[PDB]
Amino acid sequence: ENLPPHIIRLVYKEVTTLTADPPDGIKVFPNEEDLTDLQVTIEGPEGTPYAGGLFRMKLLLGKDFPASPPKGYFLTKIFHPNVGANGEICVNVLKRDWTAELGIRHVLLTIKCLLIHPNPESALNEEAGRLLLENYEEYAARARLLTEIHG
Amino acid sequence: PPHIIRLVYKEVTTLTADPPDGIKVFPNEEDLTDLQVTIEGPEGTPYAGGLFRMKLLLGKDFPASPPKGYFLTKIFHPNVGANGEICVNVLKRDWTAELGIRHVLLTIKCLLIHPNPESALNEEAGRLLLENYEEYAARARLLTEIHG
Ligand code: NA
Ligand code: NA
Ligand code: NA
Repeated sequence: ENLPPHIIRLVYKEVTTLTADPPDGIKVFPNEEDLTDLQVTIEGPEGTPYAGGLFRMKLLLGKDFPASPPKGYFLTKIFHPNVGANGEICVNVLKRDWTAELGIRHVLLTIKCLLIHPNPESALNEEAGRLLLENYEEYAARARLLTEIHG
Repeated sequence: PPHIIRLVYKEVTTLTADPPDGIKVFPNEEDLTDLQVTIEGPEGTPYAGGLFRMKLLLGKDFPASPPKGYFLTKIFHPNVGANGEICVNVLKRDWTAELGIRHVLLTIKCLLIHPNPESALNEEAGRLLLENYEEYAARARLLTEIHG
């Protein structure tokens, strides 16, 4: 696991809370064997090109969590300015205004909100970023089509 | 406007009974076309700890178009104009007439986390976010201290 013992206890508390009282459109599926590898699903919000899809993702809690944010991957394929070719979520997404008081609930809200409002100024998917900024309806069409297949 | 009154009533009932996290609605039966709301500034943003009062103005062409939104709490945010008006182009993105007040409110809450400076109504906040993020955040946090 490689987390300080009181951090493991805080993570256990938080994930157990998120299983019992999940945020809207988010589900967490903890594995008690390893709480640092967290499977999550986020519903694509209505009013976005991801509407109707279920987006599987993984959070990896590194040894410095929560001084540092976790790493996040989309396991569901997605056409999103801030999601790289291997599914990695752009590190500035979670680093911006990150403090050690933040946890998994914050990460998950930040990622869900990123589906509504990408940040194309820092696009890892340069094609998706350019389309969003320059021809929004074409970005949306491409993201919708991939959601139809993969979500 | 009759249709507006009918539509707002059903959704407002659900939003009062089962509000989204961080969001509260305060309907006034006298006029359901003008809807007062609060949104908690999310943690992990320059708005953290603030309570943001806002209102929606539902026009006669709702839900073909999104409602107009205003922040009533003063805010330093790329997508919020001098008079508190919330950028219409942002609320229009992927808008269709099956959408309602819940989507609008989630869209605005999530805009506090991820501004869209490419369409900044507040040119200074948009430029600072892109070119001097720490100054943007400092300015927004200081205003949240006073107004939130
Ligand atoms: Na939007
Ligand atoms: Na942010
Ligand atoms: Na953005």
